[PDB]
Amino acid sequence: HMTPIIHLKGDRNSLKCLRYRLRKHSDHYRDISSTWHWTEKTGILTVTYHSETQRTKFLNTVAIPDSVQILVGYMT
Amino acid sequence: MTPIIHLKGDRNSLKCLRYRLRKHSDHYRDISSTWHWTKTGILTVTYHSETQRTKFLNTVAIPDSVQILVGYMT
DNA sequence: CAACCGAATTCGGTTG
DNA sequence: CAACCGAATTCGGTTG
Repeated sequence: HMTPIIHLKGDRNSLKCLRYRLRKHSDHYRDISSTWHWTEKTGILTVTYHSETQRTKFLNTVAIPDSVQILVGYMT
Repeated sequence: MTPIIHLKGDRNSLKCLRYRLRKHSDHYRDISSTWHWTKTGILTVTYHSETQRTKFLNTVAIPDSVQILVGYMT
């Protein structure tokens, strides 16, 4: 139960519009979260993956705006 | 990873729960907004420590309509 | 890549 | 514990 993920951080509307784009080819990830945040003016997009291979591909072929920050990690 | 808990349930139900959780914020690090994966909602609660999370679970009141899930993240 | 559109959703806070 | 309330935010899709 160690899921590979990444956290995309940046403007809330920006992350939302990005999600829209990431979801055009939903085969490169398991699922994407709604645009959330901690209760900070920035938002957060959570993306999970079925495997290191799937996540690895995503990071090699998916364009993330320089405005968005990328954080690689895991959850349970 | 950081010790956390995911609280699943009605989204408005969760929002109101977070409001309440803030009354005893001495036993948790931070609480997230009400989110979901793209009818039910999710609240993510992080903790300063493993023991802090335990004291939270045994002190805070979680609605039977809200599933509690222990885990780690980031 | 994100500012923008109208609408549905979520927010803190209240009330019962 | 959450239906409710007024008000702010977030949403999917569009557009430049």
